[PDB]
Parts: sequence; C-alpha cells; structure tokens
Amino acid sequence: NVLKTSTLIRLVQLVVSFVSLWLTAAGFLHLLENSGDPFFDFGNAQHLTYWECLYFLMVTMSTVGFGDIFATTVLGRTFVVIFIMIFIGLFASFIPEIAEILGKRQKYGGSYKKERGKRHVVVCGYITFDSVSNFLKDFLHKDREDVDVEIVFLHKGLPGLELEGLLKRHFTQVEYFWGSVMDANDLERVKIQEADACLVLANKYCQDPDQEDAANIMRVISIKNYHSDIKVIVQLLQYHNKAYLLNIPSWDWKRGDDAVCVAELKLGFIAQSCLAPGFSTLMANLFTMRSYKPTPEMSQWQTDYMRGTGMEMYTEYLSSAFNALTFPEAAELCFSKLKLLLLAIEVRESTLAINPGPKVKIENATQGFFIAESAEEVKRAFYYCKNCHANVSDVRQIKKCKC
Amino acid sequence: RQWYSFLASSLVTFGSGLVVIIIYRIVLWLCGWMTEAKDWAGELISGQTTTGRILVGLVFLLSIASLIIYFIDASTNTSVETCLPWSSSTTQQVDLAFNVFFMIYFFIRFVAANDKLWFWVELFSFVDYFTIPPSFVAIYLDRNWLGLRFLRALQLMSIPDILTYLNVLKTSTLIRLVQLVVSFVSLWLTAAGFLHLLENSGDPFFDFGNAQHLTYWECLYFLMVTMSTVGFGDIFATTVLGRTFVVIFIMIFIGLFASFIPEIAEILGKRQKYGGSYKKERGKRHVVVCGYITFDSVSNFLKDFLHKDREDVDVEIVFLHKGLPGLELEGLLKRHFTQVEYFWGSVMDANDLERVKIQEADACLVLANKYCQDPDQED
Repeated sequence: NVLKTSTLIRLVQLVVSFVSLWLTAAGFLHLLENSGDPFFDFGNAQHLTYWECLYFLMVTMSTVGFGDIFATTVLGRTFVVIFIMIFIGLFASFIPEIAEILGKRQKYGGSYKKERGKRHVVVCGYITFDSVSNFLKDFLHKDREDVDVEIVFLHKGLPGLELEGLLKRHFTQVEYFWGSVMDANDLERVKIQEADACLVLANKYCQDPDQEDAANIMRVISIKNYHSDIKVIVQLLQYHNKAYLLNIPSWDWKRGDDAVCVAELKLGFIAQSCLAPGFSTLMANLFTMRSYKPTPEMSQWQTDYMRGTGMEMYTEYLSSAFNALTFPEAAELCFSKLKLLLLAIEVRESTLAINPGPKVKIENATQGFFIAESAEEVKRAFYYCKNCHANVSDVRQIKKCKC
Repeated sequence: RQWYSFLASSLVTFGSGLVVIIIYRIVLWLCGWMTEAKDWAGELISGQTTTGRILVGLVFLLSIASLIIYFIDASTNTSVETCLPWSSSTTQQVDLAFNVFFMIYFFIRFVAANDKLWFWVELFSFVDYFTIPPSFVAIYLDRNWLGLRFLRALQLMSIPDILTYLNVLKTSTLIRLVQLVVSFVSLWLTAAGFLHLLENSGDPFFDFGNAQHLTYWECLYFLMVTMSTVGFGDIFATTVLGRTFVVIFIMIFIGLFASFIPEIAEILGKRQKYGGSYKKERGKRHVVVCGYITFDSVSNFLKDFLHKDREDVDVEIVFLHKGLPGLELEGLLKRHFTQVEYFWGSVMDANDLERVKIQEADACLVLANKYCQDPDQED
C-alpha cells in the first residue's frame, strides 16, 4: 500500500513498463551485434558491451542520434528500424496519458507553516479580484500604524488571472490555498488554532441573499465547531440573518466575535446623510486608512480636505488626571491642552456612551475614543498629569515619570 | 593525482557541521543574546532594510563576477589540476576574497536558519560546501584543481526577485518568463561545467588515462546540440562517467521540458492579437467606431463609408471593441487593411480613448444591435 491515488498508480505502471522495454531491448540488440549474422557467417560482429547497447537505445529513443555507436549487422539494423517505429507508436499512445497525469496536479496545494512570532489571519468565502482588492488595499495599506501580519486565503478552485496578478504583486505578505473551511483537514493545513482571527467574505450582488447568508453562516458553524475560542468576523448581506449567529453556542460579541451587515451599514450611511448632508463621507474616511500626501499643485480646498482625510479613530485609557471630571471638562482638556478630539467613553456592566451629559463623571481607568493623526499622538491622554505637566506648552514631551 | 586533497575539504566541511547539528538536537531531545542577532540577520536577509537589500544585490553581482574568474581559469587550457606558484600571481586571490565574503554571508543565514537541519541540507548550502573549502586548499597547497567552482552560477536564480525589487517587470507573464529563462540558462551553464570536468579528467576505471581535452566552450555547445535533439556527432563523449551523465541529462531535460510545455504554451497564448495604439500621421484624418461591431453591422456601414467613390476624400476608420472580431469581420478587415484598423479596448476607459487619440479624431460613431432582446438596455 506504498502508493494510494490513481495518478501514482498509473505513473508507476508507465515508468516500470518503460525501463522494462529499455533494459530488454538492449539485451536483444547486444546479442545480435556481438553475434554477427548468418548471411555473413557470423564474421561481421561488433564487440559492443551491453552498456553501450543500453546507452545507444537511449540515444536513439530520445531521437538525438550522435552516430558514435552505429549498428552494422543486418539483423541489428532491422531491429533498430523496428525499435524506432514501435517506440514512436507506444510513446504516441501514451502522450495523452502523460499529459493528463501531469495536468492533474493542484497548483495551490500544500500547508501554511507558522513562523513562530509572525501572526496571521485567515480569509474564506466569496474570494474574487474585486472583493479581495477593496479589503486588501486597507488591510495591506502602505501604513498600518507599523504592524505586519500575513494574510492567508483559502478557496476551492483557482483564483483567476487578475487575482493571481494581485497575489504575485504582494507575495511576501499573502498566501492562497486550494481548500475549504468546511473540512477540518483544511482548518489544520491553515493552522486555524494559531491564526489569531478568521474573516469570512460574501457576494454583495448574490441573486438570492438568503442562500448566500445561509452559506456564510454554515461556515461560521464549521470554524467555531473546530476550535471554539477562535475570533470570527463575518460579512452578512441582510439584517435578519444576524439572528442565526446568536444561536451558535460559542458565538460571543462581548468576548469579541462580530458580524458586519451590508444592508445595515449601506442604508444606514445614506440615512444619516439625509439628516446631515455629506456626513456619509466624514464617516467613510474616519473609519478607513487614507494617505495624507500634500503637494503644491493641489488646490487650497484639496489640501484642507486631505488633511481632514488623514484623521483616524483610536482608543486609549485616560490618565488618573481625568479622575472625577465631568465629560465636558475632559473634552475641553483633551482639545485645548492635548490637541485631541474626545468623542466617547467606555463606562461600567460595560456600555459605550457618545457625548455624555454633564451629569456623568469620568471614572478611573475608563477607555476613551479619540480622533487623531496616529496612535502615538493619542498616548498623551494616558500620560497627562494635572500636577506635573499641566504647565507645559509644547505637547511633544507630556510622557514622563512625574505623576 | 592531487585532486582528492581539494574535494575532501568540501566533504569534511559538510559532514562535521551535519554531525554537530545532529548532536545538538539529540542531546536537547534526550535531556538569550542570540535573539537580537537572530532577527537582525533575518532583516538583512529579507532586504526590507535598504542595507539588507543592497547587500543581497551585491551578493548577487559578486556571484556573477566569481563565474568570470572561473571562465578565465577555463580559458587557461591544460589539465583539470594545473598550476604555477601563487606569489603575487595573475588575479587568483580575488576569488579567495569572494569565498570568505560568501562564507560570512553563509554565517548570517546560519544565524537566521530556523531549522538547522533543512538549512544544512539546502541547495545553496551544497554550493557553499563545494566552492568555499577548496579555495583555501588551492592557496595552501600552492596548486589549482579547477574543481566544482562553476556551481556558483545557480545564484543567477536571484534575477526574478532582483527585477521585482527594482520593479522592472510587472505582469505575471513577464515574471514567469524570466523565472523559466533564468532556470534554463542556470541548468545549461552548470551542466556544461559538470561534463567538462568528467571528460577532461578521464575516469577511475581507466585510471584517468582516457580523457578528452574538451574546452568548456565545446561542452556548452555540445549540451545545446544534444538538448535541441539535433546531435551532429562531431563532439561525442567517451568517458563512462561522461556517457552516463549525458544519458541522465537527456532524460532529465526531456522531463523538465515536458513539465513546462503547457506553461510555455499558456504564456505564449496570453498575448493580445489586437493590442497597441493608433499613430496620427499628421494631416491624415480619422473617425472612431465603437459598440455593436459585428460583420453585418460593419458591412452595411463600411460599404457606404469606404464606397469606391466618396466625392474624392479619404479618412482612416478605426474600430475599438473588447474581445476578438471573429473570422468574417477579420476577413473584411484584411480586405481593407490600408484604410481600416481594429483595437482591443473600450470607450469606457480614458486610457483607450488616449490610445485611439480621440482628441485628434474629428468624430466618433457609436453603433447598436438592431435586434437586441431588450432595447431599453441597449440604448
């Protein structure tokens, strides 16, 4: 049972038959030439080694034919003519076979290998050049706040040319595997236990979204069943399909699993834009990486706009200097003293509150939500001291041992 | 027979480091300052550091320089071990300098090795075990075995990545091509050195008395004459080792090539038959056509627009459409080819509007399917 699949069987059959033909034919020619032949009363022999005859049949079977070891018995010559034809005939019958058993190989087989401290996240579902691009252009954006993780796709069937071009264009970061998250063996090839999350993607233009959402749910069931505590993020098409995720035993959004719903957000942005014109873009930029790269030939309005597109959301724990302030005071200090815009806070029992009323106090070690240039720019809110640093003018030194 | 002194140095280098790695692992099985250098070496090898990238480019260029020293040595003629005293001699010690540079680089990787086992049984580690140790034997013994020094040529396999770093090649087709062509010359150059060594040596069964004094250039030619299956029989081999290497070379070339026939067919087949741009011949005017371009829709227009008289005025007629014309339209196009041009493309793309010089065409005509199954969509 050393060989298993039909391809290896055939191969071994073909290769065995080939060496069997070659070894035997060499003995036959060796006999004739070392004998001479009866027409010349065995006087016309060539004293060839069997090794020369084995070599000579390779040199002729390959159609190279150096003409170093030519035959001279009439029986040798006539055997060589038959050998040429019967080899061409046998080989021509096997050309198709060879082409098939060569062609059956998967171009995207194998397993992912975990390079110790290098992290990665898995992607599966509706993987297509467009659906990949709009994700990948953010996930592999030219800055990420200086963090790198590998991105590993698995899908069944081939990527198609445009996606293969995109894959090759990023090949140090990205990997693709033939397979499906419906199979525990593929969840093992892709080391799901050692990936830190899995992202599941869907066809926004599916001709029946109930079926696409049913298919994407199935997966989350497969992934959660294989290893309970994995982080999962799933793209649903319709709103009401979210109900089914809450039924899965090891689904927990407080723990940190999540579902993004296309119909919920797509119309929700449009709706807020009816209440406040243009707001859709304020939102769409504030939650996606953009490159602030001002140049002198830009218009004045384009430069101010871009700097505005450079803004990002971050979150941080506030300094003890914020203890028992009211929210408007914390916001005034963040804006005026730190040059940070503070939107919202985590408050205990967990809940999120945006622009809280003056009736609240900011409690110790609450997490705040900031709009800023970079995560580094926000760290001042964690460090700032009402005794030690409130006197400081230039904010680029607020991190210190005094507290 | 001085040559055994050289190849022994390669063998003991490989075997002693192998045994040390085996001891390490089995001892740790049967029972931190490194970690900075580990990752720092990994960066320099990645070439995401500009230094690491530069040094990789230099490692590659210096590998090409090493082969020139080998071809000059092969240009010296005479037997496979032949020498004169090294004292201020010729140019020799430049490849000692290159060998220690490569051994230093080999230590870097050893540091970055991950699994020492698979690092020690690596193709380029074999290249290093063969070339590095005999270089010292040569200057020490005051003698020169030509040896396996041509193996360094496998570093030509760097070219696809170097041209990716410099971004000289872009599309997947050019990538592949360059990979295939590089692998082909790497195989050809190296195989020639291997055969050259055998035949100029003779072989042990005939106590090295049966040699052929082939140049490396003859061996490089001879492998082309056999790889092409032409086989003139002018430069036939005669060592048993040469003959048996030639038999293996024939089979392994046929096997490699047969695996790549499909690939070659695909990367050949992907070319657009109707690519390119229209070039404006100054005072010659033209008008653009696009939309439902089909043999019939073309014909009934074209038979008026290119009618045998027009009141004596001539302008070129330039179609663009996505996908191929089909045979009957291609026949009509060839039948008028001095007047008419066809381009793969669409007026939905500003780059195609530029290839077709829309700013310098004097009009554009847009054509539609009269028999569309839903005219609202066609309109």
